[PDB]
Amino acid sequence: KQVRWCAISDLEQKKCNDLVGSCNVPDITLVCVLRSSTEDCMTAIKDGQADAMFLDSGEVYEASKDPYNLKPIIAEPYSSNRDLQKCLKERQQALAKKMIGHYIPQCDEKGNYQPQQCHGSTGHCWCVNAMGEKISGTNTPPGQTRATCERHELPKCLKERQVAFVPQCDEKGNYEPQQFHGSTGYSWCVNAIGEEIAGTKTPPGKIPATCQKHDLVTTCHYAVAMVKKSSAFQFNQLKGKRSCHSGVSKTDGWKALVTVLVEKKLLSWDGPAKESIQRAMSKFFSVSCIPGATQTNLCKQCKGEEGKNCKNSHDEPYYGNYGAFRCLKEDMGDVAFLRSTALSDEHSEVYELLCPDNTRKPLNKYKECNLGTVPAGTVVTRKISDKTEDINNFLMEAQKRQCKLFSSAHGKDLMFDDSTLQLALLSSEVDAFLYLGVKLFHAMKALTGDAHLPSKNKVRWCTINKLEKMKCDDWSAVSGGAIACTEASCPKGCVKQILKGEADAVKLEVQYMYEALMCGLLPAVEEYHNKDDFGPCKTPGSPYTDFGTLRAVALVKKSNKDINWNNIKGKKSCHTGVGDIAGWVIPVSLIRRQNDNSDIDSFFGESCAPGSDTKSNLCKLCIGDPKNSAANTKCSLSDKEAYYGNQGAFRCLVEKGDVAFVPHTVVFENTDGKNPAVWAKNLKSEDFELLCLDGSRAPVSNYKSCKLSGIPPPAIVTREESISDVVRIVANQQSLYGRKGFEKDMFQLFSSNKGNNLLFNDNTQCLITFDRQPKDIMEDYFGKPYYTTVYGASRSAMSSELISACTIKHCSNSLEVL
Ligand SMILES: NC1=N[C@@]23[C@@H](N1)[C@H](COC(=O)NCCCCCCNC(=O)c1ccc(C(=O)O)c(-c4c5ccc(=O)cc-5oc5cc(O)ccc45)c1)N=C(N)N2CCC3(O)O
Repeated sequence: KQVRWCAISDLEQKKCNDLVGSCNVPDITLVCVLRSSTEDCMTAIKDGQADAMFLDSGEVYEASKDPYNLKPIIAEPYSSNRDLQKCLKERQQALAKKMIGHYIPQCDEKGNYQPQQCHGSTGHCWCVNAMGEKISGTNTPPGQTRATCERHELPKCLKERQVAFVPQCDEKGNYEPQQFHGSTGYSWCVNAIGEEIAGTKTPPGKIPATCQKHDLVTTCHYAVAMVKKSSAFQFNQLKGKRSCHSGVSKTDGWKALVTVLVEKKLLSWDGPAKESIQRAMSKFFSVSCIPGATQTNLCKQCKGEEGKNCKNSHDEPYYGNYGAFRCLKEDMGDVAFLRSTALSDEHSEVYELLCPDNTRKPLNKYKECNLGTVPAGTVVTRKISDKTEDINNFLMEAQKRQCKLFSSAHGKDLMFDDSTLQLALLSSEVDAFLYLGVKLFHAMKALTGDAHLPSKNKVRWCTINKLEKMKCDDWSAVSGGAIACTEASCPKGCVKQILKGEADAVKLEVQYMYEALMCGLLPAVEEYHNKDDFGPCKTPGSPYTDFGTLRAVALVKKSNKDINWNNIKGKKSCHTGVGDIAGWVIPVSLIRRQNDNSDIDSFFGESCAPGSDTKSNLCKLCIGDPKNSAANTKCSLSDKEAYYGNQGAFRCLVEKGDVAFVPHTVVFENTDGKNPAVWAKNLKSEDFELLCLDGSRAPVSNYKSCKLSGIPPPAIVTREESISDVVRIVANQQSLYGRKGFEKDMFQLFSSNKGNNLLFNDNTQCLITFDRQPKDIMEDYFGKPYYTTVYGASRSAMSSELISACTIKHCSNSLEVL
């Protein structure tokens, strides 16, 4: 009902009051809370005095910690080579605007961009590629011969696959990060456009380099140092010069400059714990104006009146990018540190750029003459996110109603960056770490002084609940300084903690490994489940035969001799539940491979898969809880469904089903003599068979050959630099706390009075070290069957916020490179 925006200056207050007066959003009233600086506004948000503000990207990290605890919620989206169905989305966005006579993009029936795009209000037309980028020069006004538009959509990867080393592309035609040459055994990493990254080519038999994912994005901004052409100094002569800065906490005014200076060995500085950055900067420059600074000389060149001087606020006339430009223009500094948004061609006669290679270049060369790329600022609120919905609704309705959000007659860059075109809602999972990305988050953490000093003799294990926390505390009290404990809420949280340097290693099931392998984490050890061969556990190096890995199989009855793999369409099937690997991952992936229609909702007849749509075919004949008529527990992803789990799917097969997609074990767990006493009392394993991929049948004991696929073992993973430091300690803690260890009467690693299946699965025999083979990490872990079946041997099969945070953003002037 109400949204309070915090303004840091008088001009922002005027713009916010103008928006309150002019922008009319139904059921939401805007309120303008005035503060004197950016930090005061962050504090007012922390105290519940305000609701949301806009922060520079560099200010995000310090915003996620005491005494602020804020999180980014609303950010400007960028265009990339990963945007699928961009035309339909942009047309829907344009049609949602309460305005007449604007450009609504035109798509075809399939949903792609029509090669010719016209602006109906003006009559102008132009040509456009697959991503909607205007072909240069094709803009024609009405009454003039139109430019004939061609069809430019064939990506570079598929075009290089033709006329042919054969590159590997994904399902969308993008370059896979890892390229493997078939003629000569070589592996390397490539750019988002296919350019080979240096230092990644590896001969055969050698472990390939881990390739990182790349996304090609456009409309990037940079941190630049502007100077006047009348001056003559270069970059390595900034010592003792007068400097103008946009702000002490902004990337384009401080952080990028600090990074470049410390890498070029120009700034005499010890460390964040030994000396503050501001002291080294005060000793570096002579007199400067750096808004928000705490050293007097770094505030001498500012023009703010008494009580307004050197504040992170437009009350200081030298604050911001345009403030730093005015600082340079009025001859109070020799170099301004700002963002490429403040550049213009009207300044290309008096001003130029100061590049870190000790040369000067004109402004238009800012892509080759900068201090680094600057990510877009974001609208942040309290981490508890008690107002995110109202703020989002207000901003979205203000954008749809064409309110003056990103411009003002009172000034520039007020409330938001003027360069902003559109604000979108971020996923609730996005914190400062997910917003900045792994590398940039670690850079901010090291710059602020929170960089963890790694210890090569202590492993920080990450837990997912209080029971695992208790077991880990036992292990830490009994380990003698070798094991410490961190707490998280889920395995993905532990992966995030490891990527942030807050933890060291954690155990993950297979369904969590993909993202973990996408972010550069390597499997340190793996659980061994062979309960009949202790050989590999008693002495390392013993060649293991079976790792105890489960094998997904399609179990049928000997009675029905008409169910083969090539006629499972329309048959009644049973699943353990939506999400399970052997129950609803291997079979659905296989079916989606062979049947190009790709519709499991209509593939089977009346299948029973707990967790699907209660009205769909995947939820029929599921008897949910026999003696509970006061509730409707059909298709429940819990034990309230009698056909849930391995035993539940086996009962579904026994009672009403034809085939069950289950691990190979349940057949022996509910037949023979080892069986329950309800529906499997006189059942035998010799009355069932397994369906093989070639369309034949096999006995149940033939699961090592007649199987759908194999499941990789749960992997205990860590970072690369910690690999050699983890495994050792594991061994050191296994021979003491394993199943046949020296101190197994003090703590058993694979059992606990605190709970079942804590830290590791309680049926684990031991932890075998990962033998790194010279092939792809994804392949080496999953197995080429599993890889090619589930993820199609592609790094683009899944997309999440964590994967985006582990992706390099390759800037480019356009996506026209195809
Ligand atoms: N670094 C590393 N990696 C392994 C390994 N150590 C351990 C697991 O080792 C064990 O536990 N012992 C069992 C194997 C010991 C060797 C016995 C001879 N077997 C193979 O050499 C073999 C290995 C992997 C695969 C695979 O599936 O890719 C296949 C295999 C095929 C290869 C090409 C092809 O067209 C078809 C294939 O078809 C299959 C069909 C099947 O039906 C069943 C298996 C295959 C064959 N843990 C991991 N997480 N790893 C990750 C990947 C990995 O497996 O290499």
